Amino acid sequence: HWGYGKHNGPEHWHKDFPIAKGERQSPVDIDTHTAKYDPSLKPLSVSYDQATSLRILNNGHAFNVEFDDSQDKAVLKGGPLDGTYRLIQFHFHWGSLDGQGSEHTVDKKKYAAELHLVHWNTKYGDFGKAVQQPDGLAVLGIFLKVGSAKPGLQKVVDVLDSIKTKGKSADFTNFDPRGLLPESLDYWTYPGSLTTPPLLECVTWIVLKEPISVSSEQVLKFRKLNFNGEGEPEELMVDNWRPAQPLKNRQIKASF
Ligand SMILES: C[C@H]1Cc2ccccc2N1NC(=O)c1ccc(Cl)c(S(N)(=O)=O)c1
Ligand SMILES: [Hg+2]
Ligand SMILES: [Zn+2]
Repeated sequence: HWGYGKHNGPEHWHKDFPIAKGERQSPVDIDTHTAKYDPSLKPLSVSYDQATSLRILNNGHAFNVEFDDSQDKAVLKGGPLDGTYRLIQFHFHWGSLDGQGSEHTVDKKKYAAELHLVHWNTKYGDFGKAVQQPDGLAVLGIFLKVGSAKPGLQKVVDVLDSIKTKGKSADFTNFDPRGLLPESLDYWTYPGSLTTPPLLECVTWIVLKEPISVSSEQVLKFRKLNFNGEGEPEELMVDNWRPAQPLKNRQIKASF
């Protein structure tokens, strides 16, 4: 099944998942000079005060912090979005080297990594029904750069030990995702897709302009994770990122 290697990577996904070549695929290059400041766009509202994390899983491509999403607690609304969207999970995409890893790029610039907080549209009942809808998901993309430690990431950094290999999960309660946000909520927005298979075209993307900084030691630990399961030849979880895809007529809008 799919991966990020020479024989199962992004260039191979289209065969099992035809939509890999579809009309609204992610990620894309954000051409900052072509993106249009949109005044019809209400301010963003990120409300993570009640967010209830349950666990962190190595899924064989990334690790997911998962959230209790059967009540309205950690919610995204405002900006490009109509109604409310509930936080289901967060995860990252990173490189082997500081010079790559982000999925979205900004005037062709690849950041060291990118965080996705994944939210689903409440009017659709649950995650599984939302991903059948064109406005089913909202993902908040946040860029990572290597510099100072991000304090609010360190609790994730240290549990990674427990979930080195594919399949492993660990209890991960009381994590506050607010720690992971930059100061400014300025963003770009476009209609797009999951960046992994099934690659469903159900996402409103909201990519924040201001990266967070993480430390070199922080990113390094990310890179100690494994693509293989326990007992297998060791493939190191690096370069788990899809490259930029064709914009295709679509317009990216700036919130600023
Ligand atoms: C392990 C698989 C299986 C699965 C099931 C439900 C939700 C996410 C999810 N997975 N992982 C993802 O990384 C994922 C899910 C949704 C999205 Cl919107 C994205 S992403 N990369 O467009 O932000 C990733
Ligand atoms: Hg969809
Ligand atoms: Zn992602």
